[PDB]
Amino acid sequence: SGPVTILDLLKDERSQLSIVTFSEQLDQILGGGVPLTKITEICGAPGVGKTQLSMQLSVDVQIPKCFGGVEGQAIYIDTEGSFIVDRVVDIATATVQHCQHIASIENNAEQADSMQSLTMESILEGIHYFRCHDYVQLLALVHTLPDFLKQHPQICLIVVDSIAFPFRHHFEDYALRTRLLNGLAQSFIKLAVDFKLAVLLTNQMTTKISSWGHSSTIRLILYWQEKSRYALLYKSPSHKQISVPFQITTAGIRDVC
Ligand SMILES: Nc1ncnc2c1ncn2[C@@H]1O[C@H](COP(=O)(O)OP(=O)(O)O)[C@@H](O)[C@H]1O
Ligand SMILES: [Mg+2]
Repeated sequence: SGPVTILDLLKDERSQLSIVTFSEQLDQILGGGVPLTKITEICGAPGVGKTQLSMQLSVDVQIPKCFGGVEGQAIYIDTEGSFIVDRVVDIATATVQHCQHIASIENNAEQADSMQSLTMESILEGIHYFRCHDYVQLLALVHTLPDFLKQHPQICLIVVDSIAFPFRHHFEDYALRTRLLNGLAQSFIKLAVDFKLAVLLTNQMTTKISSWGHSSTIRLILYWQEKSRYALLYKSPSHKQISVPFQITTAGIRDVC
């Protein structure tokens, strides 16, 4: 066996893991969380929490190994604007607090070493943000990612928030529209596999009232029912459609309890 580098061995180990949501209920229906090497899709109407969950995932991928995490970094591709930097602060801060609790309680002198470096700021530093304003910019950026990711093997998650927004307009040539959309999917599948990371795509079209999606291994639909929030597992390897409750808090995505 070999030659492999120790870096190759670390990436194969990560390959196996999932990125927690901070909702025990979301984690259960996802199989432990958002899986690496796969594309996961979050659908729902405006205000359901696509971006909140995206941001929660971008923070969570950075949780250290000694707290059960992936300990990777994130790319966040924003195609819509109206990004609130202060939300990522709130979320990051609560994830730091949560690990500080485990390190102090149930005591390990290497969790105290990680706490040295796991701050709200180090979490914001580990998220690489790009703004795209149209589909052509988005296509050009994705073409550029193999390079970015060679320079940044820390990257374990790529968010595109949202995939649908730059395709919401009429194309004259419809055959071109699907070509381009089937190509992005294949580009995303390729990255997830060759760079051993999760691709997380946000989408408006599929709501709890509603071709593409074939490439997504998991599709979650986030919606409202009465006065609470729910996530439906709409597509998964098990093929069983379970809805679980969740809430959004200043800390981020949490269980209802
Ligand atoms: N600090 C906060 N505490 C609790 N809920 C929040 C907070 N900030 C935003 N929200 C909730 O998050 C929602 C916005 O979710 P967002 O992820 O932007 O939706 P979208 O699916 O359109 O991306 C708002 O409806 C509000 O209900
Ligand atoms: Mg949003």
